[PDB]
Amino acid sequence: MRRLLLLCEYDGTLFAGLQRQGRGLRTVQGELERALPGIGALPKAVAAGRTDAGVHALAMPFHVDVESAIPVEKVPEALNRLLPEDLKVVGAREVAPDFHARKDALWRAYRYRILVRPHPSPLLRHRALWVRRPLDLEAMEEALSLLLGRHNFLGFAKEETRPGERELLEARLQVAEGEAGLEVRLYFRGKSFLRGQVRGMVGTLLEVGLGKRPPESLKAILKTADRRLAGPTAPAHGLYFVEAAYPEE
Amino acid sequence: MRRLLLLCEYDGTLFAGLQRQGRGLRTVQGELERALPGIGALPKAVAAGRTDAGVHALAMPFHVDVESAIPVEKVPEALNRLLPEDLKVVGAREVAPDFHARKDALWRAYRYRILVRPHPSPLLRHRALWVRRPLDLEAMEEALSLLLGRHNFLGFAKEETRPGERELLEARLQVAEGEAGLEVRLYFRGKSFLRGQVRGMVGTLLEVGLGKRPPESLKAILKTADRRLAGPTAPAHGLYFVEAAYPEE
Repeated sequence: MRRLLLLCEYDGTLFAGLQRQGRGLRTVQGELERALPGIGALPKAVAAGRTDAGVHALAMPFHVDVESAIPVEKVPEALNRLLPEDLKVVGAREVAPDFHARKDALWRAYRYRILVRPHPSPLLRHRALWVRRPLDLEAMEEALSLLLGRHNFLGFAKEETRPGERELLEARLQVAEGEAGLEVRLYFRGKSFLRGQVRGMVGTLLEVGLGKRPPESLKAILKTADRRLAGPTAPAHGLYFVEAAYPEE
Repeated sequence: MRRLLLLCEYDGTLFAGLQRQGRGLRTVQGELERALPGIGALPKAVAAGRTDAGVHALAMPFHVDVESAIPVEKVPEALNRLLPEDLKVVGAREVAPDFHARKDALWRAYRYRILVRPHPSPLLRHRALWVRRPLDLEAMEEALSLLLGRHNFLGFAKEETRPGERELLEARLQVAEGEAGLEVRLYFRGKSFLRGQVRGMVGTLLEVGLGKRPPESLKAILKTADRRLAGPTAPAHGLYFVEAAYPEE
């Protein structure tokens, strides 16, 4: 009837992930679908992607179909009265009846935040990875550059097996000296990502930043695509799905 | 026996306040004193100030007495293994056995965060005051200016019995366009503050920013020290105790 693109922000700490999983488990998709009826929409939400348990989102897109006559500009506010405090709709747009949040996406962007300081931070404990040791940003930037472009990224995926060639469009490191302390931010942009990939890339880069054979080691993992050569997956609370882009119309 | 000056950071949302309040409530003092014996210290902590339920601190000073031989360098880590996830020591320094965190403070600084944006922010729901309507930033600065200097701030106070005269050294607005929206930070620094004073000044300022008689109306509040004229107290989650300064002696 009317199909809308909903942008959602969520604190993923108290969710078992985005995808609805059954057996009572609390999920982002589950909670958005639980509230769609309240606005005259079918209880079905198709997401642009999938976030693991604990990972956050700034503007995760979902398309939904509303039977009702609610004006678009009224949808966020209305769904927000119904949604829990850790998941809110921060935008809505009328799209083509044809629109598909997952398939029509040009690209997806993620951001990982590391907070470098002598002591843990109660204020940012679920928002950034606390790292006590000094970090070698130069070694990290040289490894980051190895990841750019067309590669088989399976060496960084998780329970992933599937056709692994992806093309990383962007992989940059930013240091922003916040008050809660100094932060190192890793940004990644690509059409799509393997499941677990970003957290995978981040854990090995972190190893680079401390001590772990130089950026050089990342060429083997990209070449062979052998998971046992990467480092451990970075914790979920420092990861954020930033946004997805779609072609005009 | 040594007297140490501890600096603590805490997420105030799951605390009834800083000082003990009985009634079996969880407070910052309670939890710190709970941990202190694991370091061979007397289970007593005196803070530089007070924070209501929900308000935060980046560096709240506390003085404690340690009996053990523990090196100053090691107490933040030792206390942190024992403390809850929402409260940690981020600094420790030996001082005079005669040092008083509250009485010897030259000044205290506070910061309040307002985030102006169309929709709520689940990620910053316990860190900034969400405000939808734009803020007359001009009026707020005019009002802020009327607050600087020596006055009887009891009109901004709540349940205080001390002498109302204080000297507000700094009172400034800082706006930054940010990723989560427009960040409006209010900063205050004075020798000391009355109970509820900072939240009352912030609450009256929000009214100005939104539509409270002009900034002028704060004159009446300072002259008469009548709290009946002040605005509602500001929600706690946007307030942060930043730091305190002591004399080098």
